[PDB]
Amino acid sequence: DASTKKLSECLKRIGDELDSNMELQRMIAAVDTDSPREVFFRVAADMFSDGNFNWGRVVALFYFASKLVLKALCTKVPELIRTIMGWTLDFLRERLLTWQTVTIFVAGVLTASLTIWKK
Amino acid sequence: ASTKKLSECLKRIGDELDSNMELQRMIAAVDTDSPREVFFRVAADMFSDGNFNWGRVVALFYFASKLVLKALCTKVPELIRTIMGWTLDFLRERLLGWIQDQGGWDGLLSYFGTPTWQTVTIFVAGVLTASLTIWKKM
Amino acid sequence: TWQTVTIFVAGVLTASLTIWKKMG
Amino acid sequence: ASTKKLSECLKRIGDELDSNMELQRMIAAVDTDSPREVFFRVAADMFSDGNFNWGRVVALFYFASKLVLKALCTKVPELIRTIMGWTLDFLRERLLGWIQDQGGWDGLLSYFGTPTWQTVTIFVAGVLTASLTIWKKM
Amino acid sequence: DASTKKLSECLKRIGDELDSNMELQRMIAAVDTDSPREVFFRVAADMFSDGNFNWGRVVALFYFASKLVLKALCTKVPELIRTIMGWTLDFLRERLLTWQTVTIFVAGVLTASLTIWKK
Amino acid sequence: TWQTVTIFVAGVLTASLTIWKKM
Amino acid sequence: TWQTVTIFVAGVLTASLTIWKKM
Amino acid sequence: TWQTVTIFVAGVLTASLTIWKKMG
Repeated sequence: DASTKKLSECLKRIGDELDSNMELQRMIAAVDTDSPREVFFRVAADMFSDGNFNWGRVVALFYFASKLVLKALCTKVPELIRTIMGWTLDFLRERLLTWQTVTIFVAGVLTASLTIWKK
Repeated sequence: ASTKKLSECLKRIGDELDSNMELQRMIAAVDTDSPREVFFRVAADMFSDGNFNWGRVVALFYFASKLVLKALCTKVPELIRTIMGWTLDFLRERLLGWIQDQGGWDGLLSYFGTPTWQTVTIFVAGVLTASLTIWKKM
Repeated sequence: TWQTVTIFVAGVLTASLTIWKKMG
Repeated sequence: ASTKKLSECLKRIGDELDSNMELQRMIAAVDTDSPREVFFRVAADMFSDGNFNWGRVVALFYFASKLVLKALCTKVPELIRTIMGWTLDFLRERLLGWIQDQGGWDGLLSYFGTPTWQTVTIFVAGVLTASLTIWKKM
Repeated sequence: DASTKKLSECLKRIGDELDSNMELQRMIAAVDTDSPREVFFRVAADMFSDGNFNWGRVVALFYFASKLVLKALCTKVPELIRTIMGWTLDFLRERLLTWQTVTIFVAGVLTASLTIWKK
Repeated sequence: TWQTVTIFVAGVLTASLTIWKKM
Repeated sequence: TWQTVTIFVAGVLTASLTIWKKM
Repeated sequence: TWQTVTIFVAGVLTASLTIWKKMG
């Protein structure tokens, strides 16, 4: 209980402190112009050059990568959606290859709809 | 140099985290029998104000990781052991299969002409065995 | 094939009437 | 009959949920400006005892769904609108593309011999237009 | 605040009540002998035969399906793992087709390891 | 099962229209 | 970048052994 | 190709020494 609360506070301090580090933020803002993957690996190599593996070091890398993926996704929603849809559709085509009667019924339904819409 | 700067910043941030020994005394004081409960209660208090900083999420990830390792250390759970055993055995089956179909270690690197080669692979192996099989024991 | 035409016309009827209800 | 039994049970369970009007007055009283804050605070209280029943998770799913619909109803957010618009436009592009490559509605169902055909597709369309274009207006 | 708490309690009542419904539980236990997908769709058709769509009805179906997937996964971990691994590997093979030097180094490393292990 | 199919398709259609109008 | 590669492979190897021994 | 043999031997050395440290 009390210990739980204490831990809660300590961890909150840490998170709030990483996300409100102003200068790291300026760095992160221009972390890389249109080439994030390479920058991430460069930073990774830089930090683990000492040879001292640490879970703490892993967490920071995780944080940086999340930010990168976030900004990229927000800016590439068209691309993302398009590509996902394409994958799904291609699979369906090849793989999808009483059934017949249901197909006929659905066809009729769709036909009527488009006609009414054009009208 | 900008990459250098960022890297130093990040490493300072992480190492402060792993050297915070108060935090380690608090991760190592939790009951072993009920870790999932404690994890879920901590997350609840952490997101009470509703604020959802991603830095907060990473702290929870750190807590969860440490808890898992402590528990897995005393006892690899039975199904974990099984799943792990099976995955290791599946890897032995596919990998050894091809590695045993392309030829073997020596047959593998023959793609690039000139060493690496069998003569070398066999010499190195012999040396290792010669040194490991007898010298170490005696 | 009267059966199949019937099924298709049923689909058309279905659609038309559904749309009618929704618009009304 | 066992399937029948199960189905009745499930439907009673769900309809009691949608007819619980106290619950609906409480989902419709939340501030529209801060939905995620209230959602995250409710989940926190719900999982305070640590108990993680899957029935509890489904209730949260119900709460989240209702909240989303209320908000989306007043205003389809701009990026939602864009994403939706784009997905609709992508579907128009691929679907119309093939549906316009295999031939069209009539060309589509020709896979199965005997009606459905084109003469029928054109007669039905004409009837629809004839009835919709003029009769409805006048 | 208070309203939040009230909602919390109401929703808890519901969940605890669905999961502790003893007879539904017996039903769910033998819901189906080795053929869950078909039973799920049968139940779906049964419930939505009235024509009254309701989000509440959807939630119950979701609950049933979760239980089904749960029991199946627990009982088919070997199969699951194997198939996932297979997919991943097949993709890697075809797709994976200085690089060379790193490959040589890793090869050397692996060779030594197996030898030491056999020893 | 014809009752089932009809019901399902009609539902999809109604859902489509509602969302479209909301947009 | 040779320092990088060596470090990385060695790490993987050490991790493997630790888990194996724990098992 | 002496270079490549050298790289391979370096890998072998690496592995051997790593395992040695871990066992010791």
